[PDB]
Amino acid sequence: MRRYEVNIVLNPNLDQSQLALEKEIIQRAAENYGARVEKVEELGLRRLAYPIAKDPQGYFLWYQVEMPEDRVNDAARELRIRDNVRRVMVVKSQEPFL
Repeated sequence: MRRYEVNIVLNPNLDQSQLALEKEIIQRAAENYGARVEKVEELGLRRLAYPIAKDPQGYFLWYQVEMPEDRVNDAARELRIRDNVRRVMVVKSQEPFL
């Protein structure tokens, strides 16, 4: 098993209600690949390094998880193709939250 930090950028035009639903779905999708979600955090609106879908902004979500390294890529794929997800970045944890 390995601990990873999952950075998700969502459509900045969603409202509180829709964000909550995407946030839940994403968590259930992750758990579906054998991941245990240790922490979730909504970072909010940020200015992207570069526009995605003609949008220079994005709503950032963050997850800390532990899961089989073998299923990570598959999970990233399913996430990358969701309509409201603009960017997915998975990195090995360096200083995990307690």
